[PDB]
Amino acid sequence: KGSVVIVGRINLSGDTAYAQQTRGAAACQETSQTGRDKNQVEGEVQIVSTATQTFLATSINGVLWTVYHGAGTRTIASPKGPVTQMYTNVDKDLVGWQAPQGSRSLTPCTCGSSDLYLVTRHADVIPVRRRGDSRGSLLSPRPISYLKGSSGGPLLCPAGHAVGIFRAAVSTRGVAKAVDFIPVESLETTMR
Ligand SMILES: C=C[C@@H]1C[C@]1(NC(=O)[C@@H]1C[C@@H](Oc2ncc(OC)c3ccc(Cl)cc23)CN1C(=O)[C@@H](NC(=O)OC(C)(C)C)C(C)(C)C)C(=O)NS(=O)(=O)C1CC1
Ligand SMILES: [Cl-]
Ligand SMILES: [Zn+2]
Repeated sequence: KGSVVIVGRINLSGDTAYAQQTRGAAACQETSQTGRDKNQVEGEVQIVSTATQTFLATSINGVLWTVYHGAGTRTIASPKGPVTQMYTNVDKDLVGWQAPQGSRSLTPCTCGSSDLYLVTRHADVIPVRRRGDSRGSLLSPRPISYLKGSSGGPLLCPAGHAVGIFRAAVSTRGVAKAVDFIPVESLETTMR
């Protein structure tokens, strides 16, 4: 069992969101096994990988957060070797490590906005209407396949603050009409 490896990143700053791949699937074996990753981290959102699966991780308040169902209890690879998890909550599906040096963190939202935006692993930014503490509705339904690999990514408010971490798709016969997320307030409670 190896470390989670950063294989890309998503930029949310400036005027244009974009994805950049920094490491190929072939291969992350050495980095996985050793937990030593030479690459200097950038950006707010990391594209991360285990042996055969990819997902996202988001820096908020100096902690790099992701989903347990992706990371498990794994360390994350870094230039100084494997980094042990700071936070682990299986009930919430939540993992956090100390944010990598050179990372930019998002600020938790206190706007109270109903209009949210989900950032996918391809750096698509899709509108979500908030509908409860941990739920939002997609304005356009999407096959679940479209959202697979985007867990751990941010839901943002219009000003680009973090509102939550994408956890699960609300699936009706293989089609997502809504998304379930870990709200930033819940991240705060975990940090208590
Ligand atoms: C389609 C894209 C969705 C965003 C995505 N997440 C999913 O697949 C999640 C995983 C799983 O949920 C949970 N696991 C473990 C938990 O704890 C450890 C949970 C604790 C609390 C809650 Cl809430 C959920 C938990 C089931 N699930 C669904 O989304 C499921 N939906 C779901 O369960 O919906 C309800 C929550 C509303 C029931 C289903 C599979 C049916 C869509 C993804 O992309 N993953 S991934 O590919 O990146 C993978 C990391 C590599
Ligand atoms: Cl890397
Ligand atoms: Zn806000």
